[PDB]
Amino acid sequence: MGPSLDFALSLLRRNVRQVQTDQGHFTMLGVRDRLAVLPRHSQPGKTIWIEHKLVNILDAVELVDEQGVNLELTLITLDTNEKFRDITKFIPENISTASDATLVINTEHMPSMFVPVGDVVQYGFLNLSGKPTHRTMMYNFPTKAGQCGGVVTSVGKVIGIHIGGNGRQGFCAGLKRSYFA
Ligand SMILES: */C(=C/C(=O)OCC)[C@H](C[C@@H]1CCNC1=O)NC(=O)[C@@H](C)Cc1ccccc1
Repeated sequence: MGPSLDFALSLLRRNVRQVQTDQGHFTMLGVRDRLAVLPRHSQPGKTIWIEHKLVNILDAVELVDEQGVNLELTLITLDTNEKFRDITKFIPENISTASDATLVINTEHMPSMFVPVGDVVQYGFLNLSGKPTHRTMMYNFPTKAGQCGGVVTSVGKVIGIHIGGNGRQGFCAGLKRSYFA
């Protein structure tokens, strides 16, 4: 098995979890220690279902920029026995484009699902169901419902979290490493 497949599968085994909130099914990325990230619209409450069990949420932080604009990312600290494998080093320091990215989804309905979203470009502002959102990126791929929280990955880098699409294009919240400091 080659290195790209092996990386995406190992992300799936150790960091990308199938979860459920009252809003439905999502892919969650565990980043390090007990810190994970979800799309803001998943609205995690005081507990969240993670694969086979209900896990309490100790804290949730919705990220905004310096103008107070939504970034569509909620950081949660979980009451789990496990520390996540620390993947912060694979997250770039600044919001980075990529060529030939894969979107990795892991939901009860869409388990270990690989989507060839292609090139990922800077996009910036996005009006996401009435909600202004910054620091987004775009891929020319017709992503669909159920894929939010999916992890945008390319060559050992973890660059985005899927948040929406207009039927011909898909959009992610960009990741940067300082979010998980
Ligand atoms: C992912 C979330 C989802 O499916 O929730 C229930 C519908 C979707 C992904 C897009 C759907 C169509 N194509 C896509 O790739 N994202 C959303 O539905 C966004 C619009 C969720 C949302 C809702 C309210 C405020 C901000 C974002």
